[PDB]
Amino acid sequence: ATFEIVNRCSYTVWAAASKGDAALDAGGRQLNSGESWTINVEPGTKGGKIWARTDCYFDDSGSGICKTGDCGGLLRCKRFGRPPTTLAEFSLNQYGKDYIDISNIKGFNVPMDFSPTTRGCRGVRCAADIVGQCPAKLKAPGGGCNDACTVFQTSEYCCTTGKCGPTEYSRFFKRLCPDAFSYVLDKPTTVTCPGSSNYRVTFCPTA
Repeated sequence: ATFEIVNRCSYTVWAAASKGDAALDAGGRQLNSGESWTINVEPGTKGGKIWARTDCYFDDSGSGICKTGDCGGLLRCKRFGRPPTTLAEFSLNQYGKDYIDISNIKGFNVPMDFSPTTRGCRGVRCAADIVGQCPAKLKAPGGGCNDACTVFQTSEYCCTTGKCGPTEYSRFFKRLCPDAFSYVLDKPTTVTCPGSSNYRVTFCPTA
């Protein structure tokens, strides 16, 4: 499947793509404002994620640090990134269907639209000013708005027992972005697309 990753933000981001134990395609790249990066994701990929990283510094070896979404100090990510990270999530060719969603379960750093470029399903978006409105206790100094599990490490926020409800913190994310997961057991906002669809992820879709 082809994913086109587009940075419409006015600032540089470092895109990342991983399935947790491996990079997808090159795994990461710098995207200046307006740049597009096309990657190929193998059919059948389960549990892939795409995210943006902000305020990164990398040397010529591809090693460094980012203030949001850092994946072990690498430009080319092999593992998932450190919160806060708005997440585009997908599992492809699962019994004939693709499944896509956006998630705030690991916080929010950059607004995003995640849409098919082929026919047969709708896209999803979280483009509200979550960072600007973020509750004081969830604000991340490096930038972004953390989720409550990352901050407080309780069974209720992390849903550790498999039983948990919405919270004051999850409802904040849900109020601003109803179409994104706000906690582990949120009513699913997953979109079902035809198997082998292609996609575009746009950072800062309105801004």
